[PDB]
Amino acid sequence: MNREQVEQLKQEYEEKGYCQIKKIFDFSAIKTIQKTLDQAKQESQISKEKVTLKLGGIDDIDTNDHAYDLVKYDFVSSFIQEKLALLNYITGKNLMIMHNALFSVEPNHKGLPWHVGVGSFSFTKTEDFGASIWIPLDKITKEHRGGMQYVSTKIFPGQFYYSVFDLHLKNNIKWDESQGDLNEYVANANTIYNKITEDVIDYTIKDGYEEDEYNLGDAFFFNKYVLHQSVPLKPGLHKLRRAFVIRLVDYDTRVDEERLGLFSKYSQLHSRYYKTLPRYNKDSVLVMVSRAVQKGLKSPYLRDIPHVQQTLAARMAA
Amino acid sequence: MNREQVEQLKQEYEEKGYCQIKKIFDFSAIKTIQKTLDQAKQESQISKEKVTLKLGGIDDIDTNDHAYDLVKYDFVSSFIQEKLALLNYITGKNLMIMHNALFSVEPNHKGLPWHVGVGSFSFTKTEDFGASIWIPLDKITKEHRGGMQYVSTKIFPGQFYYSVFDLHLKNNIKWDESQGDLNEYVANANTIYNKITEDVIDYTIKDGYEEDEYNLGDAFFFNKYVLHQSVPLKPGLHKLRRAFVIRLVDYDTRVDEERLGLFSKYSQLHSRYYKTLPRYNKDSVLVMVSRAVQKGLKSPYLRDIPHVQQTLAARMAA
Repeated sequence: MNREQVEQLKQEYEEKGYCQIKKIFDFSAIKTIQKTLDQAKQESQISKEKVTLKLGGIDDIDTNDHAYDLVKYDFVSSFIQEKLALLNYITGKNLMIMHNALFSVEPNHKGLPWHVGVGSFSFTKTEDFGASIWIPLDKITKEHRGGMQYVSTKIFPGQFYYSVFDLHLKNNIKWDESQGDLNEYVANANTIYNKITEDVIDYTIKDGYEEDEYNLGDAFFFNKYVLHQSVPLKPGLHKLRRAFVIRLVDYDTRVDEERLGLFSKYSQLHSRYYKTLPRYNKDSVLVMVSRAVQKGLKSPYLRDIPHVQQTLAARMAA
Repeated sequence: MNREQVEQLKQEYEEKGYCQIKKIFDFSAIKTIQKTLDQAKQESQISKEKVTLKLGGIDDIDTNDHAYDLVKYDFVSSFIQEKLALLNYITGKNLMIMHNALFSVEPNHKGLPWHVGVGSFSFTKTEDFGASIWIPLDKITKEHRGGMQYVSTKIFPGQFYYSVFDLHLKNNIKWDESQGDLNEYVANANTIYNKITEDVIDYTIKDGYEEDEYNLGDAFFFNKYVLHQSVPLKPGLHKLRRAFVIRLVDYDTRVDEERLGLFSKYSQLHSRYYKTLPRYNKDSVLVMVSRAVQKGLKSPYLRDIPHVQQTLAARMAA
């Protein structure tokens, strides 16, 4: 790339926790992602419950697509691996391709609410690394928006949010028949997580958030402590805007068996009360990890999980 | 000591982040602290503002005495240094005596509200070790209470509270004439800190807290992430109950110039608006550190501060 630009990118990420990377992918790569993911999407049937559980069962998720792991590590590596160098550099870490997600919003929808990566990186240790590449598959413009807003970790150091969240989850799990509707309980529980409302977030960050425009081929890179949300799409441009999102970890990122168990317990409890059937894409990262943990782990590191270890070369820089 | 007891202490601290240590001091030592501190207390004139600033300007501080560094490191060492070995063991750290405080409450006062050590260890980095010894100078009984309540870090991991507080502090410091009375600004500001009310704390911990009885000679030992508060003193026993508190760090604990700076800016802003004159006991640790930092630090480590370095042996285990 430019070299001077690659230096500004490193610099920015080091200050904010994130950076917009312009023209990192080519229109051919974008197109292949559009087709592959459209096809994948057409085959499976997917609910709003696993994206809801991930952000704490709060049920202010207003997206259209919220699909996890529609495509495998090998498809992703195919266009991502040649980029891991730039990212490893920008972050000074050693990045592994892990799981992914497809999100879409229709005009006049809230999409995702303010949040940090505590849902996305639930099965890993809070203090171990995590970052994401958000690839918009539909143009984000000044007049129609529908993009994202994001806040410098300088202004809002999201790491603390992970603890508040876990306290909230621990409370979810204390739910009872006697308590009434599960979702209503979870939503009016007087936890700390529940006091942190959009009014409070706004008061905390003021106008410190940023919101950029994106032509196809641009992407947004951000660590798991960046507070971010979807912005509503104004009508008259896209019937639907999609983003494909790649989750990355570090060579040394370890599994957090404890948070993992909390989620399973909450998920379990929820689907039992609501008679629902959570479906997970064979080769979902979450399922793979859950099993390595339920067998018992020989090591703390993700890299040493059988399947990850076998496919490791494809997941990391060349 | 017992040996089998010392293992139950180390064990308990490893789970809860604290432990009651029975009969760790002798009545003779207690009497010396009582006398020394009463003389020291009698000499100076002390206000409620520096303890109000230390818990974020929230003005729910209901103590009688709230005096920092009435006595120097050498007095403290004189009865503490022979104990550092037991603490060093329990915590697997290598402790340095630093600063101290004296708190007292009259009957039917709230004393200090739920808090962590974020005010007390303001000038040190969050992730660096901190702990305290709380020595009741007046008996704490089941019938009159007046002691403390404390929560296991397993139930309330208080490290997250440091960022929440820092966010609040940052807001404090954006205060403005146009905003009206500073203290009301700080207390009604829609920060996350202000959202965590006693109700929220109660909902969070439930009955997880503990509250022990204390004979003179007993002490309570806890790291800076343990949530704790004063319990009201029922009348008919003490006119006033005092506690002397010793603050400890690790050999490798570092200064945090950034928090230190926020604190001074808020302190300064406060004394300006209210026309007040903060007084600091000569050889206050806060002032000693503030000066090193203002001159510019050669090292991040507290131990490498010049006054600390010179007096380092008095501060650590034999």
